[PDB]
Amino acid sequence: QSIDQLIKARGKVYFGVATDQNRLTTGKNAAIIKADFGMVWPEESMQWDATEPSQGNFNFAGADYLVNWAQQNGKLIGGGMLVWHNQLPSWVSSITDKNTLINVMKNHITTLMTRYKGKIRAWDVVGEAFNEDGSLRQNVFLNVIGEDYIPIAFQTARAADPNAKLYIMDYNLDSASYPKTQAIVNRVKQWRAAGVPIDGIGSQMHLSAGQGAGVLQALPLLASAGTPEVSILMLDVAGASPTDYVNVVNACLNVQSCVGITVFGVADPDSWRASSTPLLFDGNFNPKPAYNAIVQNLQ
Ligand SMILES: O=[N+]([O-])c1ccc2nn[nH]c2c1
Repeated sequence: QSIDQLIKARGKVYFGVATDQNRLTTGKNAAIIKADFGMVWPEESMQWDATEPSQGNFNFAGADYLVNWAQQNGKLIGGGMLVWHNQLPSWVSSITDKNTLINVMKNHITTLMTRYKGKIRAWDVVGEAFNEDGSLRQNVFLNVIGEDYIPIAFQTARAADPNAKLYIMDYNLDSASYPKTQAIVNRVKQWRAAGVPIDGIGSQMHLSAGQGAGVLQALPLLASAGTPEVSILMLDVAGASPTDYVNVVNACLNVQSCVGITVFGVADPDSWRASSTPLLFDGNFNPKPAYNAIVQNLQ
């Protein structure tokens, strides 16, 4: 049974998965995604280094493959990450003046988003912008541009494709008592009051065993920022306990603005922490207890 179809039957938009050309051409990834997931995200093919390895010199080989594959197979598409400190070429991080970095950032956002205008459900515009204590992370954008990089990024994104849901996302937002969770909510409320078009908060959810329960109160906290949507992204869970996965699903079901859940890959061996068996399919591409528990929970 398809957890995407089942979550849609509960009124959500999708159950999604991160993938890319290199996954889709091998193993059983394509077959599983066709059957069981309703949205795909590019693991790497829309990151900054993949799409703009030198200034103004873009490439969309991997991104085009995924977008066209999704269209061929009736899947929704998310894109990202437009602005964050990971997967950032040295030519960007070496910029030390505000206006150059603004222009480079705007050009990057606009070029990526306009290529697939109208076809992308959501873009992760800004990622991992917060420190653990809730202050803003001093990535190159914050240090060189200042706080206005986040307003600028979202306003540029809205102009490039007004149909796309624009997301800020971060990790370690899995407890309502954690300062980072409280800080992103306070800052997003104030940014939206300032007119920044932040449509969504995405929770980049890398759980250790037992942390699913905390999401029950963390996700409603994130939703109190007043964004139209929240989502769970890059989900994986050390040990893949049915309990942890079911708690995460229940949290999204309980939050009316939660549109869906994306897991960070199909099969355990391909995970960045494969040996913690943190995904929903095992090394034989067979559904794991956690998958079956999600099915039963959604039925
Ligand atoms: O949710 N995701 O699995 C996911 C994967 C890659 C991304 N790059 N930007 N945002 C992303 C989300």
